[PDB]
Amino acid sequence: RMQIDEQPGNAIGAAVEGFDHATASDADIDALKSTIYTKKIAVLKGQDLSPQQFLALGKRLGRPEAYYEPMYQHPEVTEIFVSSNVPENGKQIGVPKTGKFWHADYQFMPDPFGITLIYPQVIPEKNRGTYFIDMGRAYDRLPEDLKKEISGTYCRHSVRKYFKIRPHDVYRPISEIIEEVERKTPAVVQPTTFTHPMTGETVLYISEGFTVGIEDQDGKPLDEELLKRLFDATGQLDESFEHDNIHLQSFEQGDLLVWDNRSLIHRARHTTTPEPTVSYRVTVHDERKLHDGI
Amino acid sequence: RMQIDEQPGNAIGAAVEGFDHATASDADIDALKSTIYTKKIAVLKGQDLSPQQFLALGKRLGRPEAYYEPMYQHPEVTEIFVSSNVPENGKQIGVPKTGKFWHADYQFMPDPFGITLIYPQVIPEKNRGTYFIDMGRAYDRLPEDLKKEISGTYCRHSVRKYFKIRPHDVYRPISEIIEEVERKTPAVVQPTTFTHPMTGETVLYISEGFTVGIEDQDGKPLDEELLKRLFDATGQLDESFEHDNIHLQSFEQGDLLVWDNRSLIHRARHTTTPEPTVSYRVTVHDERKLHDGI
Ligand SMILES: C[C@H](CC(=O)O)N[C@H](O)C(=O)O
Ligand SMILES: C[C@H](CC(=O)O)N[C@H](O)C(=O)O
Ligand SMILES: [Fe+2]
Ligand SMILES: [Fe+2]
Repeated sequence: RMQIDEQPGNAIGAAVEGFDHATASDADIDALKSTIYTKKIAVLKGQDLSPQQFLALGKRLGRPEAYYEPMYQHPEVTEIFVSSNVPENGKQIGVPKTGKFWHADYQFMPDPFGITLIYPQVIPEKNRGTYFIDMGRAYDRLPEDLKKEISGTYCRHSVRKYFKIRPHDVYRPISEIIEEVERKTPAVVQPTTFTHPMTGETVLYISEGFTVGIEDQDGKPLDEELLKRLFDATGQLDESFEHDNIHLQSFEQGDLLVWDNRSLIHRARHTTTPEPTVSYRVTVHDERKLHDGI
Repeated sequence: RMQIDEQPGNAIGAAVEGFDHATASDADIDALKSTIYTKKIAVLKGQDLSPQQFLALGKRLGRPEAYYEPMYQHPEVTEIFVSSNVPENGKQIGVPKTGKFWHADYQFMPDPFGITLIYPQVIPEKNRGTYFIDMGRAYDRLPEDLKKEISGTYCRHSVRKYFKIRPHDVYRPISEIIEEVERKTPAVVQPTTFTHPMTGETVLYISEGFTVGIEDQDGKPLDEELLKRLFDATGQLDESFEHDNIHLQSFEQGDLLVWDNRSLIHRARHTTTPEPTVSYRVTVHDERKLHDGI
């Protein structure tokens, strides 16, 4: 039966032993969620699930949403997003090498979900794991002059930099794809900071991957140097990943990571050698919107 | 033996009967070239050539250059550019539906060639042919206030709007392809008008497909409205193709079109129904650069 072992103090993370999604109680689920919101990353140990079972687990936490671009979808379970460089029967399943940039999931969408679940299937032996930054904690550690500068500002977020070419795009003019991206997923505006609706923390909601501009309360665009200074101060421009804000989360076979997609940004690791790597993802809406202004 | 029948007066075009590239004399070649430079489009009749023979024909006119992106190249004759929606043994040969925008060939490159050759292989029965505008004649017919406005200006030309996605681009982030385009083929600058080095005509060297900006002699960028007014006045924004400058060039099996790639812009026709369409192209440098300032 479910036992949660939280990292001590303000250290990030929690290990969850004995969890079985099909027989966990309501109270088990609420406590797991409480751990996600407070410790940001919960690592479920010893999970051996089929794709259908992984979805059922995610459904225990909230309402799953399928990724809007179908080439990412698992062929049997639409709601599973697949990152994979391992062909199955010669077919490309999902998309290779996803998320190799700092971001929060669906940050470029009007209605981001609160919880992301990763179930690694094939794990590389070398550059293994995912980097994370707690942007609530990163906000708190900002120089107080930077905190005042971004007071009352809004940021615009867009998928335009990392949108991946799809198979049916081959031979099409590049400008036609760029236009389609801007039509289907126009840039969305959020307050630069917001109150986490479960914990009350102030979250700095920006990422190098998706945040493309910042403006003041009157709508006046601000020099993008302000964004670059915020990326720099929070650790997102440190290509050595030694910055104090950066947490490297590793995992072993059977681990399943569940994390706070409001508070955290993350980034896949780049591998210097070609290794098989397959991960399944489910993304779920919980009982509140991203912040209570949505 | 070669007989050239020129359209009368200032009407565009010439029919060339009895031409065989392997036994044509030097004088035949010089006269064909003279017809290209003065009548802009020469239609060689009754040509039945293999890919190797088509290249040899082009070599009679000048130095062929292979297209810089290899996916366009014929699998046996590298110097042949292939536009095709007809698979050969299940393989895509060349690129489907090329050139569906106003342009001059290689206008986005530092050193454009003077002569383009098209050898249609599979010809649609419906929307057949290629549109052309003589930009020397289009310059002459400009309102004289527009002629003064563009005096001494330079234009920048770029492939960035119609660069076609390549097979190995699938699953790559769109921004990485955009960056590669700007690195390999940065925008090139030309005088807005130049003197045709064979005929002495003044050519207005712009196209809706490739011309992305205009600036004065001091390098000061000008409102892009000036380019839009030049496109409008020369017939490039008329989506009905009824404008006085536009010439529709049709062809039948065995026709081979050779044209003045300094003076002319052109545009493939859009088909409303899916029909097989295959064309081979060779592009050749003649005895002068695009203009004598290169
Ligand atoms: C662009 C990214 C996919 C990718 O990196 O290929 N989407 C995010 O994963 C998301 O859920 O917001
Ligand atoms: C972009 C275009 C190819 C295409 O339309 O796919 N290149 C031109 O044909 C040229 O030779 O300048
Ligand atoms: Fe992600
Ligand atoms: Fe062309």
